[PDB]
Amino acid sequence: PQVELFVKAGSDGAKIGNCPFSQRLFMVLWLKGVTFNVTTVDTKRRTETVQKLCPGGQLPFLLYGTEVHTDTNKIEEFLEAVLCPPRYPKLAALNPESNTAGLDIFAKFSAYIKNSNPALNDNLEKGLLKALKVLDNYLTSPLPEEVRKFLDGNELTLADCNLLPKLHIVQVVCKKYRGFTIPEAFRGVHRYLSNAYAREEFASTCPDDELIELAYEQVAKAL
Repeated sequence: PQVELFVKAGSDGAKIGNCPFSQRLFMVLWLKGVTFNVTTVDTKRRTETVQKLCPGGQLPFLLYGTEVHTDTNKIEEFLEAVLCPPRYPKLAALNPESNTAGLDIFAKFSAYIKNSNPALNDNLEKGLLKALKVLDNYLTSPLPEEVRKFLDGNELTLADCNLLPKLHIVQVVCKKYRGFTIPEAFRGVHRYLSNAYAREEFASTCPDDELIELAYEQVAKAL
């Protein structure tokens, strides 16, 4: 059953654009081991064929055989279910908590980078740091095997596929527009990212820095 993921086209209208939802799904298909294609979509020049497949224009979406699936949480719940052992690994996390550690980081990041207000900047900065801190604590707090590279153990899971693309954007945009870096004293967070960038599943599905940045340029205002 041919699998095809349709994603955000970058600036030239051809290559892979900035979007943590497309990367997340790219990462899952990769981890699933299935054969699949990725097809970029310029939303300001949509092909005839895409309007037929996906009238609503939602992106990303998944052509599974003849079925169209929209909404990133659904597309992933669908893949995890239908691409399943023995032929394909189960990717879901075993600890419910892996699925929520850090979930708040992105929202605090967005609030922080969109803010033009100099007076609020230290609250927002500090908000982001505490959220990173909670993640750092979940990452160093031993999981129910004890006598670890990623959120839920030593294998990449759905939880990482969701969190990693968002973390990447956070790092890359905060560096560029705010001179902000994740403190080195979050060792748990920094081994996690070192381990993540060492895996091609994550490394190879990252949009280039220059694309991540360009996309947040209108939004990210100086103080």
